[PDB]
Amino acid sequence: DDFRDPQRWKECAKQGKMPCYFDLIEENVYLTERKKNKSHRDIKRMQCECTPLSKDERAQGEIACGEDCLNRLLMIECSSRCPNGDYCSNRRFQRKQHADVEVILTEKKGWGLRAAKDLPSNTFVLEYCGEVLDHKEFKARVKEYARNKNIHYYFMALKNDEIIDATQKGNCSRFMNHSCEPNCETQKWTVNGQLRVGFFTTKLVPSGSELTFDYQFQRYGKEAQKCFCGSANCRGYLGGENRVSIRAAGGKMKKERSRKKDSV
DNA sequence: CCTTGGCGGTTAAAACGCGGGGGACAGCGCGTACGTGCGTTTAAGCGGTGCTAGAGCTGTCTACGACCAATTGAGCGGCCTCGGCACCGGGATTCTGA
Repeated sequence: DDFRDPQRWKECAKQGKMPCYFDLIEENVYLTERKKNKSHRDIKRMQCECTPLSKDERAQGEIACGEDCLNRLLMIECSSRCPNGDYCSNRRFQRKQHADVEVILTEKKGWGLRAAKDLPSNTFVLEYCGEVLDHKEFKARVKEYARNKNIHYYFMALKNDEIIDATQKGNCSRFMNHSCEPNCETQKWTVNGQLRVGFFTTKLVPSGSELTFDYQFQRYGKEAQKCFCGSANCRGYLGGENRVSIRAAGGKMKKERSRKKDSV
């Protein structure tokens, strides 16, 4: 049903059976990246405190860096300098250990995902990957794109000044829907000094059940949208009722201390 | 000189049982204090240029302490001396508990 092939095919827009109208994407890309960060001055290395054995697996064998590691509890994946080396299990964004996903049609609200097999809680599913914008381009491209009459906006605010677009290029995590009864959620992990957004499960999801995540509600123009799930209390509407501004939607830029002019 | 050791008697003391009240403990609903997040503002550090107070390094020389002889009286001790205080008793007053 997914069938990732590099040849472009005859499916217009819905991307349900032919995924090669747009392009896919690996770990995200940047535009104006400069060397002003906490990367390699104080977060050079954050090594866990573990005294392993690593010579007894498959018999009296505890998995390395489980839920007692200092980094997993604080949402940090280990580096290559781990005392376990190539047996540590924290590095899940680097070894690309994913979950079995599939994209078919469930409801007329749109496309989504349904679980293939059983999946336990606190299990990683997919990484949100896209194109990283910057301060000036967001408020221009959004008003340039609102006049194109599109339904889906693939914008996610990483920080108060960073918004990731998953429209031109997107992985399999772009189809996941919204519901007022969430069973998956989003977490902010720190890998190699850079912040990444991942998807974790919360319960024991049966084989053949929905996998959606809760939106932190937001609206951007004058119109409103509504959800079609209706689990038991569903808030009716994507984005709620309350209106917020262009800057509040994106997070309003950390103003370069120039001038006042930019606020006006 | 006084420490370790010994036998012996007195009775203050520690250990043992019991009743049952004191409080240590798990559990719950609730209110808001402190957090994650985030725009705007203050002023913390840089570096550059400049002045100079005050630390630092040469020279004097006499005020000050160490040392020495002779003198002798102040402080440590031995020995009686005697009264401030504990000990014991009869009694009135405080305080706790049901």
